[PDB]
Amino acid sequence: SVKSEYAEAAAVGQEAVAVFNTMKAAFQNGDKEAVAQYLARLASLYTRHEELLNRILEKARREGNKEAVTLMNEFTATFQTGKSIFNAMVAAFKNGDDDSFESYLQALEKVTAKGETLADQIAKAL
Ligand SMILES: CCc1ccc(S(N)(=O)=O)cc1
Repeated sequence: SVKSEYAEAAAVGQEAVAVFNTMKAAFQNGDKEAVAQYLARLASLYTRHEELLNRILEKARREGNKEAVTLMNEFTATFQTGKSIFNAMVAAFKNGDDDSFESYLQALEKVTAKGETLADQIAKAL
């Protein structure tokens, strides 16, 4: 069902949360080789999560589930804010800018944390 597809998307989101926090620790410890590999893993995970979310929104649309479509539209916009900050973080890392990297890292945390309020409401609506 769309509901079980959302639970799979939720798990993939949780995987990125896990990899993010082991990356933040690696960044703080100065282990740039690790950070590079975690950033590649996160990019893949975010690409997969976006693809599961789009397929869930398209299916809720075909199903006429208006409340779910509203919530998923609001979520996909916030998800894009996260994506943009993530990509900026990656570029900060490429450029050797630890100041901006720290900034984007803290911002992505606040975007992702705020997002979970909606993420939890979508589960209950599908
Ligand atoms: C694209 C980054 C991202 C990943 C996950 C979320 S959330 N916590 O599911 O709203 C928000 C933003």
